[PDB]
Amino acid sequence: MLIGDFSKGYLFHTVAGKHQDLKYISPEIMASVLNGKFANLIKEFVIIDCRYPYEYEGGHIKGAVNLHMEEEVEDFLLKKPIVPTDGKRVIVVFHCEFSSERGPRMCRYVRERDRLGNEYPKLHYPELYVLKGGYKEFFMKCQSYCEPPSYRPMHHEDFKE
Repeated sequence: MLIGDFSKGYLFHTVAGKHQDLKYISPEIMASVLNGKFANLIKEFVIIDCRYPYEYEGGHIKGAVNLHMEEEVEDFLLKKPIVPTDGKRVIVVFHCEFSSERGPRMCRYVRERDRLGNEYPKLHYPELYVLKGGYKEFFMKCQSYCEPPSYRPMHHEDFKE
């Protein structure tokens, strides 16, 4: 279908994901954008890494911004909008650990807040995607696009005994 403001269709190809109401992209598509594939069509490409700052610091997609809390997302994306829209696309990609729950949640959060502060169907961020597989998959497949080229996951409790 079309993007959030119904003015055009999605630029990237999408893969099926858990939440059928959202658009997912694979690490291959993600890597191609980073290779500059759509440089001429995109005004701003925002990659929102929702992981804990410590994970993010240990290795994140190059150019990604760490916005772990809804309040940070509010301040970052939603507080400073508009900019020279110029007819080119503004795209935001969201991901977390394995892009399950926090990623999709933040994505829906940005849309709702955007909707609220606008007259239907205008949006400052009419095109949003969730990176399928999160940073884990992307790292294993596209380590060279990560900064630093490392992966530092959080610890989990082995206590369940």
